[PDB]
Amino acid sequence: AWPKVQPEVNIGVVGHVDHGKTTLVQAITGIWTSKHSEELKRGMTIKLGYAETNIGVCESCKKPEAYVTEPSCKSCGSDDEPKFLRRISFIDAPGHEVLMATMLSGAALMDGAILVVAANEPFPQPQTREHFVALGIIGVKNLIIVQNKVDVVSKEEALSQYRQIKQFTKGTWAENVPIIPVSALHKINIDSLIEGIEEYIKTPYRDLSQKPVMLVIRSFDVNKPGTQFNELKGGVIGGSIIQGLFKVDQEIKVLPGLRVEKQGKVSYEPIFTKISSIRFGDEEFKEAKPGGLVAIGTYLDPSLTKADNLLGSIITLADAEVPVLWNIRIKYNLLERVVGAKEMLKVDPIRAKETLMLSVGSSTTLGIVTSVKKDEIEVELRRPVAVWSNNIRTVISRQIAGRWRMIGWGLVEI
Ligand SMILES: Nc1nc2c(ncn2[C@@H]2O[C@H](COP(=O)(O)OP(=O)(O)NP(=O)(O)O)[C@@H](O)[C@H]2O)c(=O)[nH]1
Ligand SMILES: Nc1nc2c(ncn2[C@@H]2O[C@H](COP(=O)(O)OP(=O)(O)NP(=O)(O)O)[C@@H](O)[C@H]2O)c(=O)[nH]1
Ligand SMILES: [Mg+2]
Repeated sequence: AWPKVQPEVNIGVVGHVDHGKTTLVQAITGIWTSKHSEELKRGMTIKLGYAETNIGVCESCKKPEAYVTEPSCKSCGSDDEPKFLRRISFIDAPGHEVLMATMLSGAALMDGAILVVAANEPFPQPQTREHFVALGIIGVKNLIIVQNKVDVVSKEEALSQYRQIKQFTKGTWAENVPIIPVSALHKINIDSLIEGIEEYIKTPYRDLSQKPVMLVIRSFDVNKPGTQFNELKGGVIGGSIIQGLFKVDQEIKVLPGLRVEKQGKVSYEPIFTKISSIRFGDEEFKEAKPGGLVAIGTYLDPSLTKADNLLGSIITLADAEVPVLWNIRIKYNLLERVVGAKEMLKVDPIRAKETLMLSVGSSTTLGIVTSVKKDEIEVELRRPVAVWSNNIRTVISRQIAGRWRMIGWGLVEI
């Protein structure tokens, strides 16, 4: 048997709209990540999707077919049990250009990524470029490029695109990144991809001793109709632990918290609660470490967690000292061009009074630029952000021709 453990690594799945990210996650894990009505009706990813799988290897078999996602080797001709390697998880991002901020939110949770490039579309499409640049900015450098949809192009065309992909990464941080051709739809060459994930997206070192911090990307009311009273539960908060660890019965707080009035002014009240349970996927645990998307059960009224109400928050231990800032100072750099537009325009300098979008951790917030200098801006936010360490990465977006466009990045200075 294989053990039941939490996932130990998060692999992002990024790329231009409809290039096959969600189908690829399904090919690997058997799970369709889209859970929302609107996603099903439109046939697109809107919210971050999530799926897990065990990975193992049949030691008697040849690679790549030796790599399996279930405890059997019968497919590669062996009656032996495969050796368990690890449990992995996927953060499935939307490709739509209007949803870049959601991709950025998910990128804060990634330990590595797969950039899916469709073989039957011109290269490089706008969000192929934009997601690639975002990975580079955020530092998600453990990348595999997957050439998807090879089932609907000639061998010659796939080879031509392969060479353009290699030329694209030439002279960049991604120069040595592998390209693995697959058909997500027909589940072709997925075993090579699993092998590639093992080789190129190793589980990173974790720091379990720093103060526990979880970035929140989901929150839920888990109470379903037809449930008996003693099975009702408090609100559940989902996210990824980026450092430290959490345990059942720990006193925690959600930051910034709830928007309230205090002394005639808007304020955020930290939400104090206790961990009632911990789950990854369909499995309960007594503690949670980095890796995977954890569901933290609390004693909160479910009306407070319902419908991703807490998306963008962080969770820490109750006694942790964490800056919650309405005004932030950013040491910034700008990209030279707007990479996500169909025509890559030059990026204009930041000016005072601009409204910018700031991605910090899993949060997305609009703010007004109150000061501009050569390398520093100050921004007054519409909602405060929890800043759990010095020099946290932020990504800066500007509204250009009706779309929010990534234009730069920086470090939040505290
Ligand atoms: N021929 C072919 N079609 C594929 C392949 N993979 C996905 N598709 C098709 O491409 C379409 C989009 O797939 P989907 O997985 O939803 O793409 P996505 O990149 O997740 N889209 P989004 O950016 O909105 O999340 C679907 O019709 C799907 O069946 C493939 O390998 N071959
Ligand atoms: N900590 C904790 N997490 C829970 C509990 N029940 C469900 N969850 C988690 O909360 C999230 C939402 O689960 P749920 O509302 O049941 O929806 P679902 O089962 O994922 N999908 P669907 O409702 O379509 O079947 C999941 O991550 C699930 O694992 C619980 O008692 N404790
Ligand atoms: Mg998708």
